[PDB]
Amino acid sequence: SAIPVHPTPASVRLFEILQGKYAYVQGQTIYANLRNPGVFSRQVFTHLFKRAISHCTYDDVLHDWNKFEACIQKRWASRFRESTFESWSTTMKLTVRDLLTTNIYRVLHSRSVLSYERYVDWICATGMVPAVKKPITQELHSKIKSLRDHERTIRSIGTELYEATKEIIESLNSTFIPQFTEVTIEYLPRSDEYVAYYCGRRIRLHVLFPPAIFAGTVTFDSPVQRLYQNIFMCYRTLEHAKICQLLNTAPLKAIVGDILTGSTASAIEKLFNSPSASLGARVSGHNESILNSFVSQYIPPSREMTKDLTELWESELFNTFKLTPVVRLYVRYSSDTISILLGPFTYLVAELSPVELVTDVYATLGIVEIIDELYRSSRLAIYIEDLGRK
Amino acid sequence: SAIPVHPTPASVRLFEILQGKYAYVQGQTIYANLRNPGVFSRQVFTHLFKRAISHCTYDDVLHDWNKFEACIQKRWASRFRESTFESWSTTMKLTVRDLLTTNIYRVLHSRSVLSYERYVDWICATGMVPAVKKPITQELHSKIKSLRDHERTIRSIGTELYEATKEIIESLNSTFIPQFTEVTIEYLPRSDEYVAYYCGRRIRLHVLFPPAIFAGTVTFDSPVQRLYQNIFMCYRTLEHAKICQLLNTAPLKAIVGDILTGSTASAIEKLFNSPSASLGARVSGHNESILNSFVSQYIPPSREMTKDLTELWESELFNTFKLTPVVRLYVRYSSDTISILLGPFTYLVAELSPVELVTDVYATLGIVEIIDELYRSSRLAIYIEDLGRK
Amino acid sequence: DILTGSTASAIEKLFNSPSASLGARVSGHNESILNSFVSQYIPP
Repeated sequence: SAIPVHPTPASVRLFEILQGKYAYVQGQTIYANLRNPGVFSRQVFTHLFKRAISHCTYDDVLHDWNKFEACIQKRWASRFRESTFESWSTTMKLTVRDLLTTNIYRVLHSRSVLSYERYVDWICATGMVPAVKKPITQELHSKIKSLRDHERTIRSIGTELYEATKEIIESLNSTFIPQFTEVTIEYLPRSDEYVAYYCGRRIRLHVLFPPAIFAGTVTFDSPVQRLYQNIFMCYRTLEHAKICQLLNTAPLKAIVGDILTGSTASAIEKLFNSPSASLGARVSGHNESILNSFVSQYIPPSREMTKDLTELWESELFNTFKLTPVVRLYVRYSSDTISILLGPFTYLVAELSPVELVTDVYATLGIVEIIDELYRSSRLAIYIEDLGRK
Repeated sequence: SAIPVHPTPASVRLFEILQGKYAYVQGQTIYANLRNPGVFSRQVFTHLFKRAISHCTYDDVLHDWNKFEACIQKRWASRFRESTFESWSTTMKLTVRDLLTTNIYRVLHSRSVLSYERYVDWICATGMVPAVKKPITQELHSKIKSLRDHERTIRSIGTELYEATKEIIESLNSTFIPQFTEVTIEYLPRSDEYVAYYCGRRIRLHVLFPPAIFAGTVTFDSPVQRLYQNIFMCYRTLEHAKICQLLNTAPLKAIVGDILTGSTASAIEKLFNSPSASLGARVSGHNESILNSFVSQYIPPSREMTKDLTELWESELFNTFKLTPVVRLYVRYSSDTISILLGPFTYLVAELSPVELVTDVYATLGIVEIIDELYRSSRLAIYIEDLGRK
Repeated sequence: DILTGSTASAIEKLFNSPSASLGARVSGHNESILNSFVSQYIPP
């Protein structure tokens, strides 16, 4: 009256292939390229930054420029203004850049419970994602006070940033994805749905590509499910090649009825006497007689299979996710893989309603130009140019 | 008096070939490139956006520019206007861009019942499409209220967007395409038509390429139906190659009448004694005698077949759908595949009467320039230029 | 069970099947063979 899905041997083997146990080949090492936390943290960095600079207005900047110019002029005529302005501008830019990033980094690289890497291992090789709601403890609640630790245009930004970082913490520390064991998924024929059990308790479960069930089996809609059949035809011949090599090693055959770095004169006297120096085969049912016999060596070709799997992996992962190589030197996210892999994670699993998705160009640049670009098209930037041209 | 079509073994095998069970080759991994949801969601994004900006008029923009310029001038002579205008313009552009996309994305990436991917699996390998009408529940009806949660030119856009997103939701959540099982298709000779049964009930069924029936069989008009004959001639020789390799493995033959990572000195002593070290063949009807005998090894060529299927797949899918590669690096939709695969889905299956089809250029660009282009040729854009040149 | 198998039972199964030899008989119950040959030809 209920058929099991996840704790099945086929599924666990499908999971172990991802760790690398059966036939690891030079093509599979692209999987660890869309698995880095990476891009995710490049998205958060953009929401906190933006928000902050969105607070300044046309009043405080005007008043502060008034005060600063007044002070410098009080210190000690068509060139004076143009000479003093280009210092104030750069000073403001660098003070903002020094204020924000050192606080953002601590929030990024600290400990968290929600792990992006345990999300991809569920999409590939299964198709569906379990989740668990967790209560926010006070041991992280006390960290908010530690997080709490003349120009007004800086005085506001601090508070808005303090408030923006408030919600993201309580959101990042409230969902837990049990990695591989102790989670059970099951199918119910009557009123057909899918259920999930975590240490004897019903929890959430999101389905993205329903596995077809033809009353005998289960088959997922997963990039690994398709390659499951070639990988084993390769791993079962790597194991036969070796059986063929360990039999064509005796120097002479018949039909009957301390070494790597050694002394090279004792090694030989040792090997010439071992029982690994001949081979004796007997074929007789105690009454039969042999009528002919032959000999030859055959060694299956095991070095071309592993040259095919490389292209197979590279193509099956370049198509299904739309990764674009640059020239091969560097492989990176493209505006399509962003959507497919971060839609159902930002808006569906995590309750990160205000966060957008990251632009395709902000996903492969360095930070030095990301800071510049974000500072360029922000409301603070366009007021200073208005101030410059009187 | 009625001949069955779908639950037939031939058909189910034709369906399983698409999942990858018989001979998966490097060419087949183009099929998963026209199967992504992808382009479909790039179409919706264009109808909601456009509609919204279509609402503004020549009145509100004029009055709001009046108010804004009045305020800024009240703050504190041929350069003043030209200096203040280029700030208002960009401010309006970015506020619109920040308003619309964050609401569109939530509607796009949320849950829905109508699945584009279960449409292609019906076109290819069968030719016809079943469908089921579903009632719109109230659990999504309550989500419309959650969806409900100074310049007038923003105040209108919000309402028109709220109304545009209204109909698309109730349209997207009202059609269900049963994937593979529990749907039965049948042919009636008298008054010849095609009928569909879903858990004991007649439903819709759309035919796009009628299968020819020559009174013995059924044959669909499907790209997989043609390749059905080569795929099996290949998969039935991959299985014979292996039978030939597992017989040419004994080191010596006659005619009668813990290993991969081991100790390399115990492995040998184990293998030299196993019954896998010889081969004994007997050919005698208890009274016959052998008159001659020979020996040789033949291993069928199984590495060139799978080099032919690759080109066969690539061509059979490049021609039948008109996909254009860019240089191979990237494969993408072309103005012809758009028509052939999204006509009968937007206007025939789904009742999406107002939606157009997507332009061939808006289907391979990123979002950063799509937003720009859509904002360029819209009625709002052409009023601001009119305002600029007095 | 052959393509993805145990490679130690597959062999013990194949070595005993009747697909391991070939026996040809050419005699009209009274004829005798005078010579014989062997070769493989695979059409292009």
